[PDB]
Amino acid sequence: HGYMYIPSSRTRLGHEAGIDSCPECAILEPVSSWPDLDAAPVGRSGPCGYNARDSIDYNQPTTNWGSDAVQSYSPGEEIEVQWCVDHNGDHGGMFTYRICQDQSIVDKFLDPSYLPTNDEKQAAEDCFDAGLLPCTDVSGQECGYSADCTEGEACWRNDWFTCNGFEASDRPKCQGVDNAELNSCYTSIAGGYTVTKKVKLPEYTSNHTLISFKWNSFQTGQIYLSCADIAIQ
Ligand SMILES: *[C@@H]1O[C@H](CO)[C@@H](O)[C@H](O)[C@H]1NC(C)=O
Ligand SMILES: [Cl-]
Ligand SMILES: [Zn+2]
Ligand SMILES: [Zn+2]
Ligand SMILES: [Zn+2]
Ligand SMILES: [Zn+2]
Ligand SMILES: [Zn+2]
Ligand SMILES: [Zn+2]
Ligand SMILES: [Zn+2]
Ligand SMILES: [Zn+2]
Ligand SMILES: [Zn+2]
Ligand SMILES: [Zn+2]
Ligand SMILES: [Zn+2]
Ligand SMILES: [Zn+2]
Repeated sequence: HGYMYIPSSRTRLGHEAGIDSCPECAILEPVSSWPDLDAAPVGRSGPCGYNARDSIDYNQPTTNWGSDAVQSYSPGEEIEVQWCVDHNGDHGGMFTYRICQDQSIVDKFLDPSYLPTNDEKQAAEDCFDAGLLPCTDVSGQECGYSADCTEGEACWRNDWFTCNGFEASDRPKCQGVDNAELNSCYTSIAGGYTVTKKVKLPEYTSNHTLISFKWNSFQTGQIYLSCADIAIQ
């Protein structure tokens, strides 16, 4: 149970605008989330997520999200990205942020009068996967491997970020990465914990594009997707 928090995702704005009772509830399931991180089709969730609870498709803008960039950054700029995991839904696993560098695909997700098809959502996923923002692109950022994976397996990569293991120190799972206080960010079910990293933005410019957050659960056959509207100029 989780969603992207910084920069403010469509999921965050959705909650803050009164529309989304459970921002953390945008789940893709059932899927094989593990150990092949990119195998599972995104179906209806797409790169921005679909919230079954409130029946919100975030892949399309409304009056409350997706109208314009929430934040503007510079090409190649190193930025803070944060997601929020629920106290009762810390599934461990691995997460990544991506930018699709094909504007004609992303445009289909910036029009309030158009809902992208399942075909377009998958095309975008594929584009986003080409535009993954590796942990290791930020100099000085320590990029560990998953305690729930072994060398050679499809999950054994450190372009993606990893949560801590379950049986780990006294900093387990995704909460353990920041080891922040409860309610360091908002979730509706049991209160939230921040999970904070850095990414380096591409030398790719847009007045309006997306960062798509993807969390592949270890504990569960579930994926969590959010997107944030940004500019790189
Ligand atoms: C954004 O839009 C304005 C007006 O068209 C333009 O001057 C600016 O240079 C654009 N930057 C982009 C597309 O990155
Ligand atoms: Cl993926
Ligand atoms: Zn969950
Ligand atoms: Zn609130
Ligand atoms: Zn993918
Ligand atoms: Zn794969
Ligand atoms: Zn726009
Ligand atoms: Zn800046
Ligand atoms: Zn600039
Ligand atoms: Zn365009
Ligand atoms: Zn088609
Ligand atoms: Zn494909
Ligand atoms: Zn190191
Ligand atoms: Zn395994």
